[PDB]
Amino acid sequence: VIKSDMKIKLRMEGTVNGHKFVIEGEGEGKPYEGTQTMNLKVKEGAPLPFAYDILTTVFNRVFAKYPKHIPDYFKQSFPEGYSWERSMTFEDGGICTARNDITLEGDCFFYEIRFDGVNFPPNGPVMQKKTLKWEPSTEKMYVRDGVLTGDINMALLLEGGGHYRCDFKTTYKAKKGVQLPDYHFVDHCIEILSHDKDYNNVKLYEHAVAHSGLP
Amino acid sequence: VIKSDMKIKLRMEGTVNGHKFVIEGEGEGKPYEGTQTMNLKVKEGAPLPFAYDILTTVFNRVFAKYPKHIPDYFKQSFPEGYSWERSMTFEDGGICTARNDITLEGDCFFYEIRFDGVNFPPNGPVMQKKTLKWEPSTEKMYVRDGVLTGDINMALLLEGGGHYRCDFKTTYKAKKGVQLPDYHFVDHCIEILSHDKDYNNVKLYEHAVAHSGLP
Amino acid sequence: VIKSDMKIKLRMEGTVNGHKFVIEGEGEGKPYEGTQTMNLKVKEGAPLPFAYDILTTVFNRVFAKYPKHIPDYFKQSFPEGYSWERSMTFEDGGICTARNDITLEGDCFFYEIRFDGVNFPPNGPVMQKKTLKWEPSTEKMYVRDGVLTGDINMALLLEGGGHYRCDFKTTYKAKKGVQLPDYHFVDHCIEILSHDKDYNNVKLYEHAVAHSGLP
Amino acid sequence: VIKSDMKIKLRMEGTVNGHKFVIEGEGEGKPYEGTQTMNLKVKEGAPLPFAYDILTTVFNRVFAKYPKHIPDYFKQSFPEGYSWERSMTFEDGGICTARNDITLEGDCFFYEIRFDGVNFPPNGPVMQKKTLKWEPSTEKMYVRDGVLTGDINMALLLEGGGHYRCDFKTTYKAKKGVQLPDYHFVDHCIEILSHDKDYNNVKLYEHAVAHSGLP
Ligand SMILES: [Mg+2]
Ligand SMILES: [Mg+2]
Ligand SMILES: [Mg+2]
Ligand SMILES: [Mg+2]
Ligand SMILES: [Mg+2]
Ligand SMILES: [Mg+2]
Ligand SMILES: [Mg+2]
Ligand SMILES: [Mg+2]
Repeated sequence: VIKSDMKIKLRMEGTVNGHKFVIEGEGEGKPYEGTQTMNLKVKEGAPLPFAYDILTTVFNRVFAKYPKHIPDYFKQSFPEGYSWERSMTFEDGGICTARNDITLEGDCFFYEIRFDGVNFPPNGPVMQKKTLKWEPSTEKMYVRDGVLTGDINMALLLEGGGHYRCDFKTTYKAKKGVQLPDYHFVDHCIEILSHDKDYNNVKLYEHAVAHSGLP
Repeated sequence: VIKSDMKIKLRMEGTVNGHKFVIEGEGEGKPYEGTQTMNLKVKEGAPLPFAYDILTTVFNRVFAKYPKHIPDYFKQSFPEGYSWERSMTFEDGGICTARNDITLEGDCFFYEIRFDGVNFPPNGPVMQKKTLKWEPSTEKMYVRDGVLTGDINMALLLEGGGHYRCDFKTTYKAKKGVQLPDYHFVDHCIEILSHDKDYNNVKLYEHAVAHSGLP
Repeated sequence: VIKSDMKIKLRMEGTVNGHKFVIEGEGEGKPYEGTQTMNLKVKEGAPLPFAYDILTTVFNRVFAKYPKHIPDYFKQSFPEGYSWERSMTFEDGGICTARNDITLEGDCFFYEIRFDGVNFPPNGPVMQKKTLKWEPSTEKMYVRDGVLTGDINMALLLEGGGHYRCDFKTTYKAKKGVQLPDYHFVDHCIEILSHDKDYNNVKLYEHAVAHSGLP
Repeated sequence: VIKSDMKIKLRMEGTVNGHKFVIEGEGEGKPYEGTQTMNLKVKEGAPLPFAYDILTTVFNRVFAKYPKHIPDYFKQSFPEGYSWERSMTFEDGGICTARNDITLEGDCFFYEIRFDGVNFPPNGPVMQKKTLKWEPSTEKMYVRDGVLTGDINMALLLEGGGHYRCDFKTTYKAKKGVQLPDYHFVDHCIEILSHDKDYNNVKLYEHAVAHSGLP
């Protein structure tokens, strides 16, 4: 079902500040190593007039290395799979909502994604494309109403220094009964490995590892 | 351009808790009296599995009575028109994003609307359809970055008593240069006048009046 | 008990950005007209290194004109009286907490107030004393857990234009059983009538009127 | 200056839900190991009518193990020292503000602490003393306006299961010039080791370690 090497295909449809776009992706990862890489292409709405980094964490917690002592909500959910929904609340009032419905056929995951962003200041770092990268982060995972919730204090590093803060809340919903984990953490690191001038073509990497804190 | 009687046509496409839907509407209003009525029909995704009230304030501040001493951002923007974007932050973590692009042809306004909702608790009043109505409200309007922003403390009255709080932030963007108003308020009252069992058919009314506070 | 003319005495002890202070006040108001005036004097910590306006709304909803159709939580609570607690959440991360225990002896109200402010940016309008006034506002009043809660979208007008947003949540607790009101509003307007150079001496006025919205 | 073994003395004055109290503490820690233990005694306001856990993280990032590659803001600030201010924003609307002014004499740290809590629901876990412990956490540390800010997604584990979420923002201010760190993390774990029936006497432990994320 979930093998050492898996492929990924995705389509994202979205609107940010009223600008409509479609992004398609293909990639590969190692679910048990917690690593993955994706090649993304803008199919409609090029050139994007906003910072590409707001999209990157929307482009699957299957790709997270879970130790034996923490139930793995995500890997347990397949073959049936799971979906997630997310809000991204930025410190200057920008708010994004996103969702991913993740299905599995053979060795390929398919992602149906929707992304919407509103209320970004026109002179802020998102609409002025002044972001460099997301910093690494630690997601706090806990069960609430029988499903799994993840909260994250995120930060974008900005051109010229300084950070731009965003708070993530993701709800994750398994499509079958699975053993629920106790409170735990997932450390993440996401990076754009390469892109062309207007980010019409982007190569993206993530590494993620689950853990129980200090210790 | 904006006459004493105007017609309204709209299409809303949206997703709430992963449930996809399309709603079309036709209505009429009196821009200078600040009143309007709309007939809405669910075209795809019936029956809606969530509280219809979360949608109602997305179904145009042209329909607000502005006194002579407050510049009317909305009426001034036509014929070119305006668009708005909104976030709706509910007290139990549910978040909606919405947008409306408002165009005018002859005596008919046309609304292109997108609505997305995420992170609603499955036993909350929205997914359990336990809301009765929005209470009246007062929107705080102020200019920020050369465009108009409206903040609102909203509340849904619940079955069995009690309120469910939501905070609105709307940004309004004119498609041409207009005279900007000083800080002011818009009082609103929105009501569902009638509906059928699953809200496949709904008649909706709003009254709105701008003012400068106490006095 | 609560007469057409009432006197007010107060002492505020507080800390903002680590700066300790004491302010004493004496004033008078007309509870049934919804108006009041106060003379305030800094007794310790002069000169205050922050914008005086953050304090003003802490210096009693007895002074609000309630119409016959809305139960008056505040006037009903006396002679025993009531206390309130408030949070003030500013858009740049500054947060204040405040409380007032309001007692009545004869024709004089006595206020025991505590005020604490934290996390104000050193180059923000509060620590740079760049605020001009609070705009008028409308408080949303509703019952939650058998006591009364008030939420307010507030805004300070800034030197050189622009607004600085703050969100108030106040809980009001009667010291005896009183008839609880349905959802309603209180319009407010607060103004500094005069002050000396470092605001060691300030004369302050408020007008407040309760109402049920549109209508 | 900061030695392998240091002593700690503190006094906290505070008010929660209008209840006034004083807590004094004495303890010891190992700054370079990131560990510390404290004995706390209620001196005024016993028995506390609220969950003791809301106080525990207010009872000094000197006690955090910093690796060689991350500048240590806290240890660098002495002998002059530093102060911090914090807001604690709970998911049910409860808000606390706190501050600590940390001075050093010989081998003993002295803490002057103020704590204020407001707007806790009377049937919530704080006023009903239904909390068991804080979960471990990871603080996100970043420089903003030349001083250090820490944000934390915190959670209290509740009696009968479930979590109660709180968001911390702490600002840390050195009393002299120090080398500023790049974005980093501090993992924490705080535990009550023992207490008597009404928590008049409490023994508290914390372990904290700084790091740069994944890796
Ligand atoms: Mg936008
Ligand atoms: Mg969020
Ligand atoms: Mg939902
Ligand atoms: Mg909002
Ligand atoms: Mg401060
Ligand atoms: Mg607040
Ligand atoms: Mg309280
Ligand atoms: Mg906070």
